Amino acid sequence: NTVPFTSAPIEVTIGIDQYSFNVKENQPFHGIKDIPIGHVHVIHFQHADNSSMRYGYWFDCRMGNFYIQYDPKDGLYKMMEERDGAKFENIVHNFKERQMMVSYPKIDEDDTWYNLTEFVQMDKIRKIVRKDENQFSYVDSSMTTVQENELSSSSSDPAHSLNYTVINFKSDKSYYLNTVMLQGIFKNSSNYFGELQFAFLNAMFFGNYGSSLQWHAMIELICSEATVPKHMLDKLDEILYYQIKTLPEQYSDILLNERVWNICLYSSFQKNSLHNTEKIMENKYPELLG
Repeated sequence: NTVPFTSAPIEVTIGIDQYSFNVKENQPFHGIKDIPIGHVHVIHFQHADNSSMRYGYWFDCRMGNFYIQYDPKDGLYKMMEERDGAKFENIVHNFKERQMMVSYPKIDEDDTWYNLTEFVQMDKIRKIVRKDENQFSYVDSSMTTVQENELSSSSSDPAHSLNYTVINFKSDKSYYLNTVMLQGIFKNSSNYFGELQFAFLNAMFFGNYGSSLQWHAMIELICSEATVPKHMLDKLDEILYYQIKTLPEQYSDILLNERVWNICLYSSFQKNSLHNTEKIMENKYPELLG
């Protein structure tokens, strides 16, 4: 499929999924062509002025035709759905502006993006990023989570808050909550893997700190188990492998937690349960062992 751009009036680093590039202010650009038919994609933006806040839009080309048009009032590149299909294809399939588009690289033998978004689906994202008026979902670098807001004395609306699954580790009520999740996860853990990956992606690309904590809280949820089903670990280890594989070679004190990782070493000591994960960890990060 194809996600066209109305214009590029402001210099901004325009990216799609893992890949990213930068457009110039007042530079001829009409969109991104030859987008691979996937299940979940994300297109982000990063202004040259502000190199801290990154905003993007999770979407799926299969459930509608989407384009990008700049808004002078908000000063942000907005995604909008084109309901009139006949008008959309006439804009896209026109010959003159298809040369102003950038072609999505043929993934070929590489399977990077799929291994990171294998369990991530839009109907799940819609339940995390609260919005129903649109088929896409706006996620910002500065966005807080529901758990993060209730922790703070201040408060934020659930719409602008990342409604991740709140996980607690203490020590009356709410103690039986964790054991019910673990049992539920042990069969048909799509929501878990999906949320794990999605929380990782927001933390990695957008730099969402709350998403970084959530990712660690979900890793800690399983790594705190001495005995967990093998079918779970074989997939988890693989999932955690490709995630660590995209992390920068230099030790990132903020993005990954040392305290949490040390308890995974204790958990995975029977196979080891996280064989492939530990392998790339010791090759990329020569830090002390647990």
